[PDB]
Amino acid sequence: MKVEEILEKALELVIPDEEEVRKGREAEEELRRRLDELGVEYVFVGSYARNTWLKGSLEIDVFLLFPEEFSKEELRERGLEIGKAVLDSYEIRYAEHPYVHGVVKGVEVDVVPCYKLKEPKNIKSAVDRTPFHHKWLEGRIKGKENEVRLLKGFLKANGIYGAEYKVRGFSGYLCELLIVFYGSFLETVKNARRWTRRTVIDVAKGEVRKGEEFFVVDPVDEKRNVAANLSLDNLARFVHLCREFMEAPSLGFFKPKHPLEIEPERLRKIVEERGTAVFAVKFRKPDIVDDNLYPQLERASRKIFEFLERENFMPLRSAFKASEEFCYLLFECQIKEISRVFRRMGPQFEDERNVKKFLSRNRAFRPFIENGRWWAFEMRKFTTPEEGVRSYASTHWHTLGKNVGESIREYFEIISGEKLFKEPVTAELCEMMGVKDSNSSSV
RNA sequence: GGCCGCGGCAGGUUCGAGUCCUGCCGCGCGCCACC
Ligand SMILES: Nc1ncnc2c1ncn2[C@@H]1O[C@H](COP(=O)(O)CP(=O)(O)OP(=O)(O)O)[C@@H](O)[C@H]1O
Ligand SMILES: [Mg+2]
Repeated sequence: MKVEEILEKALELVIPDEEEVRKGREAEEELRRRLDELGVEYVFVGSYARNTWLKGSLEIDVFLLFPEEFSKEELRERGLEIGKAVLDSYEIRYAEHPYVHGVVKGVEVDVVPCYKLKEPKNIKSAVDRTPFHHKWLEGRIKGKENEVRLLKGFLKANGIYGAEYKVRGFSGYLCELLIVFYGSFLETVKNARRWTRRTVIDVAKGEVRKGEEFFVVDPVDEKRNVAANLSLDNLARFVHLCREFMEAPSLGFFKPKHPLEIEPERLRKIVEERGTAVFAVKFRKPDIVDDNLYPQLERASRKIFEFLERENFMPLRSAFKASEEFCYLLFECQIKEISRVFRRMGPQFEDERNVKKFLSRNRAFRPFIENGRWWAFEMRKFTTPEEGVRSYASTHWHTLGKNVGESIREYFEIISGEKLFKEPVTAELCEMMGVKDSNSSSV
């Protein structure tokens, strides 16, 4: 359990076994075979072309390079055409930039179209940097392949690996750049401890400077932030892990933790013990790609959260879950119930024109003077968070994100109490409430 | 699809809204995710 003895045992988890590598090379051999027959200009990129892919996470990426003059429509129609021709079984589901996800001799293959650029300054597609990424990295990353795998494994084990909106973490390319800049996994951990939200890491200049935000400058484009989608919270979650790790190294930092089945009874006691209002918004999952869904669940969850605050229900945290058929928006509030009366502010006693208008309004109770101005008692239209959210989600469905809001329009329901705990949201609830010992890394 | 802006224009809430909530339109090949 010394710092180096643990990195040894951890390499056994992040390094692909030779049986998997062989499967990769065989699929690569057949992939090159089919591509050459089509006479298309291509290149192998990604974690496979640099031998930095994690054990069990084998995926081959193949870029097809087309002329610059090609329309975005022409890039798509030709890219997919080649893709489908090369893959055994394929599947086309993307958010913006078209590509073909499929299989070849049993390995994951992605056939991505892009523009054959010279100098990637003002890229035309979103992925035009990826070939230049590989050209820059192949010569510098050599020998350090396992140092990347330790970092990728360290992050993946703590659920902050991936730049996708489902994660808002560290892209696989960002990890490689960090190894080139620090030299080893251990040197990234040591230094990361003293990162701040202002940290700038310009790899191309071998410099660390201060800035407006966290910013890892892309060697290929000095305007591009490689860590653009890394949330501030996930940045923090990473820094915290590094301080903990150096303070007390362990193999558990590389073991993937998984949720535990919590009894609906134990959960009922925890919420009762807290005396909070725990409820969820349930609706049909819109049939869209994850990268459109999660930004919208974030928005919807926030709009309702903000609503609960200004309505004085004092919300603690928000959360959401996406099962296969349904989406859930969870909320916890300190106020299970509020009074119906509240005090609305009136005008100062001086200017009677406004006061006369104010006191003319028919109210159930008599208004009063306080510290020099008039006040009135008025009634709330709802007295619980559940009743409030029912109203907001009903009327303001449209502001909760395009697809989520339209799905909430057609149907939603507020689930509370024991009926909630029987829903696929236990894991999310335990995280939200800070429930202890609802996780394990047992194999 | 989400996000950040420069503008706006109306509508709602209110004694009172450039200031809180909402809708619509313009313009930055604006940024990010899908590799
Ligand atoms: N969000 C992002 N930011 C910067 N570059 C990205 C990126 N997503 C993809 N890329 C580029 O596309 C290449 C491969 O992308 P992916 O296959 O999706 C992850 P990877 O690099 O293969 O690591 P991984 O297989 O361990 O997940 C990367 O080398 C990178 O150059
Ligand atoms: Mg890959």
